[PDB]
Amino acid sequence: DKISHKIDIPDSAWTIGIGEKFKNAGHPNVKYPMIDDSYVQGAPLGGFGAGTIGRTYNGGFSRWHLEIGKNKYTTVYANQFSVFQKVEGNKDGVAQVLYAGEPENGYLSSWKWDYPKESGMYYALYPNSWYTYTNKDLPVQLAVKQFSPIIPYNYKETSYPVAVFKWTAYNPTNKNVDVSIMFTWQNMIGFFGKQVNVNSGNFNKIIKDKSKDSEIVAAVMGNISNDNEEWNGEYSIGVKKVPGVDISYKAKFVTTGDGSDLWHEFSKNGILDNKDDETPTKQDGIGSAIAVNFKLQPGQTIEVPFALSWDLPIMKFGGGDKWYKMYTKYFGKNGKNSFAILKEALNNYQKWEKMIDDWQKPILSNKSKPDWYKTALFNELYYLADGGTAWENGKVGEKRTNNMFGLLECFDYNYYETLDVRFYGSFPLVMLWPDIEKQVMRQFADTINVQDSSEFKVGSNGAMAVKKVQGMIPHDLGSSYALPWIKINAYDWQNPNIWKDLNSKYVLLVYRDYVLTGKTDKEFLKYTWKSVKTALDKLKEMDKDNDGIPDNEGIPDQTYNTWSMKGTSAYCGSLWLAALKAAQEIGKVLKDNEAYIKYNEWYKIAQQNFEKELWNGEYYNFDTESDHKDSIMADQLAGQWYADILRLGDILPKDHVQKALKKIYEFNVMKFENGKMGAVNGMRPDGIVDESDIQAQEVWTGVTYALASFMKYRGMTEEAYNTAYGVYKMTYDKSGKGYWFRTPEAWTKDGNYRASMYMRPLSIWSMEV
Ligand SMILES: O=[N+]([O-])c1ccc(O[C@@H]2O[C@H](CO)[C@@H](O)[C@H](O)[C@H]2F)c([N+](=O)[O-])c1
Ligand SMILES: O=[N+]([O-])c1ccc(O[C@@H]2O[C@H](CO)[C@@H](O)[C@H](O)[C@H]2F)c([N+](=O)[O-])c1
Ligand SMILES: [Ca+2]
Repeated sequence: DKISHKIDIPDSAWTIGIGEKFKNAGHPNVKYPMIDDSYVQGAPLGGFGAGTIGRTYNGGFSRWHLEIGKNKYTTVYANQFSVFQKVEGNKDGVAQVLYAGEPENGYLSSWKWDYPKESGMYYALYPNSWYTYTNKDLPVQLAVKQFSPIIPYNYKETSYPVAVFKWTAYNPTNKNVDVSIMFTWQNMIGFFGKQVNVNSGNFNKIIKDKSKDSEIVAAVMGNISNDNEEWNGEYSIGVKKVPGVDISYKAKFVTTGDGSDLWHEFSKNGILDNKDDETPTKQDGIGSAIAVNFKLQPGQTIEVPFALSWDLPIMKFGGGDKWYKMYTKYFGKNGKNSFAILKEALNNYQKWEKMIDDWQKPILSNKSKPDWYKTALFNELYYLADGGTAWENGKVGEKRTNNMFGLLECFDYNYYETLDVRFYGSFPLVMLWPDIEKQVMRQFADTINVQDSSEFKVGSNGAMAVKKVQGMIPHDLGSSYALPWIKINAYDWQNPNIWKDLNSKYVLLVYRDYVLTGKTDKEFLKYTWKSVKTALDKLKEMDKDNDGIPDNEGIPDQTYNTWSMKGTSAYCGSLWLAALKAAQEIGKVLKDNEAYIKYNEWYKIAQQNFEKELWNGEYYNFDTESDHKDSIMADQLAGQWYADILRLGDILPKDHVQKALKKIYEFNVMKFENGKMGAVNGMRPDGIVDESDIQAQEVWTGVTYALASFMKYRGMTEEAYNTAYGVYKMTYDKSGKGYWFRTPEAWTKDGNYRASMYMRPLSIWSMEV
């Protein structure tokens, strides 16, 4: 490896060998069908709300999130980079697709597949990833840096459906070598959203944009239809000329054939035919190719940028609604703008690289933090783009000031903005994209007094319930299978209108968003204040026994949706206490004296009773009425965790909080698989895991990262990082279970998982507060 020195990969990048087999991989541990796309994954490309594309460490474009809200894992084999090399003096060169695999059927059989093992590495530090190619049959060593411009405090480039591929080529040998790099791409119009004739009308055109000191050559892969539908739009690939390189292209090769129309050209001398052909296809799949060819002298380096864009302006959800995607604000809505997007990327990628470096640098440069922590911190952010992210710029045929936003819980449970989970998962948004965060919270505020008396069948018990009760915060803002932002509470397995954590978490999120954006946004507090008061007042009505605390009902009525709490729980009770303290503080800011007094009174009573009912001398009991009420819950003091972040002070005594956290580390971490796998949710006082429900026996990745942040704030530095390390290890390390770029909600002691690609572990960003 002589190419790594010519590029700048951070030491904290996650690494794996190209073509590496992973032996230890985990699988779903539930009885029902669950997504398992394997460990062959990578950092995604694509902006927020753009649709994303997962290019794996093997080189394939395989995890397709272009249909917003859907996860489709299939390798589109025509989508590749390939290389040709010929040493000056040899009669023949060699050509190789840079993919560690081959197609399953006979399409593209002419291409040179099966990039060999032990011949290159993949690196990732989201939003960047890299591949290096160090192959005994490729005298010129190559690397590529690939990324999309995901930039904190930037709502423009961050939305773009674009990727850059910045290639570096170096000749360490003593002979001249002719080199070509070729990008192939299938015209994927009709890959989704088209019910018949999936390739019909697809056609490819070549754009040559020549001006002074700029030449861009691109293929635009579109359809003859000017219809405005979810399926229609354009893909583009292309390259920017640099000194010493020539560009060639092929506008149309058949992807549903043996590929030799293209490959006979590329494998000869790495130069394509420059054949334009705008003939639309009927049944055949078609694709385009863009190549560069150059001669490298001994010791010479060259850099050349390629790019990929996709202009698919309309997202459709299963309930029938069609919306424009965010990026259309910047490029238009007609679906004929892929070249414009590509050109912007090819002309500005160096600036974008520096913007990414500028935001990553303060963390990367902090030599007090271990590299493993940085690996997880940055790479967990993959989910902000890969979580079915929806970000609208108008309903098709409808303009508003704001752009509604939603992130999925996960794909197995297809619910946008599950608030009980976003309590943990939304940290990166408040810290790095606060205008999105505040928009989402205003969406929730607007739902508070919505009443929908239509009934639904509650899946767990068969009872009928009102869809949405006035004064109750919704569990979620809909499903991609139905009507995001329009039909809320798509979750129907239980009734969200009786949950005991939604209303408190809502208030805590509101106050969090004020505090972590500088305690200056009074307008945000004003917008949300009525909903905050309503939320707390409604929750107070669920106190059955007049102890001042809402009662859990002995069935699941909070985020641990199969683990029943009864009476006063540490979890919901502590959240309630913190939410009351937050509302007091908002009351002071807004000069609402009567609210301040009321919530102060409720707080003092509830605090006294919480302590009496639950403090046992060592920790806070799980609850007051369950069979295993004395279990040690990892998340028992979630309200105090948020109170620390919100600078609300001690809601419980410092000594008792310290004792409880030490107990949790000693038991839930250190007595669970030697503290190498995170914090198990429930442990009995005898040091055996609580077996009352599956969720008690699970480590929740997002709960564990949040607990690590709580320990860190309380000065338990070693315990904090040791706790978080188990989650990092399981996700990323060779000794783990292979969950990189698909961090699950949970695993059990065997390492097997539930719900890959999960919102909650974004909570690792609470460790940066
Ligand atoms: O000059 N050539 O080497 C060559 C070879 C195959 C060619 O055509 C190829 O034929 C294969 C066998 O029917 C099909 O599977 C491919 O789809 C087609 F590209 C072409 N061509 O039509 O461009 C040229
Ligand atoms: O998920 N959301 O973004 C969202 C927002 C407002 C929503 O609700 C809307 O709220 C407005 C302001 O409170 C009211 O004027 C409308 O009557 C109501 F439809 C809903 N919803 O009714 O399901 C959902
Ligand atoms: Ca009570």
